Parts: sequence; C-alpha cells; structure tokens
Amino acid sequence: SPYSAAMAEQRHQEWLRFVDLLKNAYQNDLHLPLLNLMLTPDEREALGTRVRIVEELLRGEMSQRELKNELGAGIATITRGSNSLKAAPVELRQWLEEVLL
Amino acid sequence: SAAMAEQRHQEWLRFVDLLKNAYQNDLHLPLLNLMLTPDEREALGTRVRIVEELLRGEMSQRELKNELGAGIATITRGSNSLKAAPVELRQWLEEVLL
Repeated sequence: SPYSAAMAEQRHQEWLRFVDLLKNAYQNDLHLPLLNLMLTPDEREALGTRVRIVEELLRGEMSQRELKNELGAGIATITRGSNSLKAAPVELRQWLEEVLL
Repeated sequence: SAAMAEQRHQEWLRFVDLLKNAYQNDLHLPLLNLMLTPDEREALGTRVRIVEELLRGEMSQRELKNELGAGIATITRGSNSLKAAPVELRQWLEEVLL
C-alpha cells in the first residue's frame, strides 16, 4: 500500500528510544559523551548554529543578508526555520523567547 | 583560531543546555522537532540500533546492511565512535541497550 502506518509507528518508537536514552544520559551526566557518539562534529556544529538561527528569527531584528553572512542561513534555511517555528506549539515558542532572548 | 574554536564550543554547549532544560520542562519533544529534520531524527533512531547491534556483536557487516540499511561507512563511524567513547558510556550503553 502507498502509506504504511505500521512503519511510521515503528520509526516513531525508534525515535522515542533515542529520546529516552538521551533523557537518561542527562540524568546520569553521560549526555556529553552520548551526544559525541550519536552526532558527527559537523552535526553538532549545525545544532549550535540552529540555536542562533531560532534565536534571531524570534528576535526578528537581523536582516536576510546578516543571517546569511553570520550564520550561513540562506533563504532556504530561513524559510525552513520559519515554517518550523510556525508549526511549533505556542508553549515552546514562549519558552524559547524567555530562554533565548 | 582558539578563539573561534572556543566560540563554536560554547554554541554547542548552549544547545546541550537548552535541551537539558527542555527535558526538565517536558518540552524536549517539540524542541527536537524544531531543531532536527525528519530525516535527522530517523537517522538517530537508526543509530541507536546500530550501536545496540555493534555492542551485541552478533550481526555481521552484511546483516547490518540487510537489517538496518547501514553501509560500511556508517558501521565504521559507529565502531570508531564506540572506540573513542569513555568506558563509562560504553558500559552504560551495554546495560541499557542490551
């Protein structure tokens, strides 16, 4: 069939298993070495940069040019980061505005 | 540049701190949806199984490719990362994943 809900739930349960693994690593102070095992150095740098992208999209002061030349974020990335922010639950957006700004 | 190096490090730690706080506030699921693409999340769920089967040591390289779609470079990245990990992590992962 064209869409498999069974495989979607199996993928979801594999993802939850990672989420739970990392939850427990934070509890036991093994989060930093776990993250180094599970993410490449480039993936880690990308995540650090994405935090600044979300912060700037939320602040809404940086120009497209400044976003591109300070964070490598082109019109594709900005759009994707915007759609993600639009899709996020308000409780997350509010919490992020508090914490990040 | 040790300055830039230290800048990139603080940016990474800020993410680690942000996610730690999201877990404390039960916002981790939506935070991770915002910060990772669907393909990145799938890759992470598959990487947990790769790590589990590497540690179990039962599946051959061929079987890892067959079952998990993990090719030689991916398996080698997993093996290299287990060798680079602190022993306490390896020992914990054996407890929790097996």
